[PDB]
Amino acid sequence: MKVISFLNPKGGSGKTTAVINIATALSRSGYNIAVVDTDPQMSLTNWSKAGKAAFDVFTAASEKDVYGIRKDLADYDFAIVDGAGSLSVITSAAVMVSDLVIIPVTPSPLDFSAAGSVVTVLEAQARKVEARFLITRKIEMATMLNVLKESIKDTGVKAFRTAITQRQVYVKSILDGDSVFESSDGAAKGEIEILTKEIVRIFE
Amino acid sequence: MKVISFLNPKGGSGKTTAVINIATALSRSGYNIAVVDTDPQMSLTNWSKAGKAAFDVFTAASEKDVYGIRKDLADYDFAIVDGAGSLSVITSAAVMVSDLVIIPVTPSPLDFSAAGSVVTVLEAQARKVEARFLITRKIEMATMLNVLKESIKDTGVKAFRTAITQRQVYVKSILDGDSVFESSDGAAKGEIEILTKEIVRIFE
Ligand SMILES: Nc1ncnc2c1ncn2[C@@H]1O[C@H](COP(=O)(O)OP(=O)(O)CP(=O)(O)O)[C@@H](O)[C@H]1O
Ligand SMILES: Nc1ncnc2c1ncn2[C@@H]1O[C@H](COP(=O)(O)OP(=O)(O)CP(=O)(O)O)[C@@H](O)[C@H]1O
Repeated sequence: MKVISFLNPKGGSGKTTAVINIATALSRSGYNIAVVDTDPQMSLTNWSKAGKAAFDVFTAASEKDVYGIRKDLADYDFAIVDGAGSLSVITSAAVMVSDLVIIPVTPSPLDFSAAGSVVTVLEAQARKVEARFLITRKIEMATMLNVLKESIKDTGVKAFRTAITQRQVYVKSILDGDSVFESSDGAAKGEIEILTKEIVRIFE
Repeated sequence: MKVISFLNPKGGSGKTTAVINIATALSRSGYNIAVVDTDPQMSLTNWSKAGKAAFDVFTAASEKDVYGIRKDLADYDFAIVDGAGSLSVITSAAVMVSDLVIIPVTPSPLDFSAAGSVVTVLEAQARKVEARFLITRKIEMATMLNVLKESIKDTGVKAFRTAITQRQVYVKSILDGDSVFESSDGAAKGEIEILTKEIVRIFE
């Protein structure tokens, strides 16, 4: 029972949009996924209300839940946790039971200076728990992506080769009540799949 | 001493990017602005470290500050407050001393379902304190903007005629250490100015 947690307090990063599409992909590979929504506004949970999501959704009300992900969601292969926006007993909650931690970040000057808090929480664990960086909403602004890329290594943690581009299908898809794998955009699906491939590799 | 507060817990909305460019505009009209940074990571405060911002920056450490905006920043015409990401004693803090409240929102399916919490806090005030909605990062996805527009009125509060478009100059400009009024993009500046005109009108 491996646990993947997408953490990063700075909102408008990509956690939920990432969690949906990525787990959706993991489901399409035979894995019995179980996404846990912790956001106080159950954003992902609402989106799941529309149509039957490829994965099973669980709404955790308090830290007392994020901690049982091990004993409760034991029947599932993966247990993806959609972090909230506030570093309370939730960010440290995930890291404590998770087996892998993804930090979604945007190519912004200060939208990344909020991830560092997470990287520090991981330290407290080392048993050590795996962790990588996820470049989301990647816009093609050369000069800054480099700024992001650089400041990412100074954290010690590495980031997946692939980065989710800031495409339209990601916003529209969620609006409807489904992922991008429910569209005709091969590009969007592409990266998601190659990224999901990397995620599974991490467990080798 | 009129106070304008940009509130909205859901991050990645536009508060800081809005506060910079808008106050920057207010400064370019003779107004003695004073922006208050409350974000725990002082994002706007950092950006201000680069070059001399058109306005004066103040870093408030705790709720004990947001409350003195009246007695402290009395010499200034306007006192713009850049809200944080967590609805604690900060969101209710602003509304309690502010004279006008701007709620930045993005054309996302659930990135707006976080503003409502704010609208409820205003109720508690009614003396009543003015409030409007700000459409930021406006992307041209017809179908959803309408979804946003509609769900905005059901809140009772109206939104400025003008909406900040999701332009590149806004991200790059901040990266450098200045607003858009420090570029050659007439479009970006445009809306900001017309929006700033509306903001001042609210005080008639
Ligand atoms: N890959 C992508 N391409 C384009 N837009 C994206 C995107 N990922 C996220 N967005 C947009 O960014 C905004 C916030 O994204 P998202 O909901 O993923 O953030 P979070 O802040 O991760 C959510 P939550 O707090 O519920 O976990 C929305 O307006 C969404 O449409
Ligand atoms: N008008 C606009 N056009 C294009 N990108 C914008 C934008 N307004 C904001 N952004 C982008 O959105 C992200 C978050 O914006 P911003 O920092 O304004 O959010 P906040 O969440 O308002 C910040 P803070 O929490 O510090 O108050 C950044 O990656 C930024 O470049």
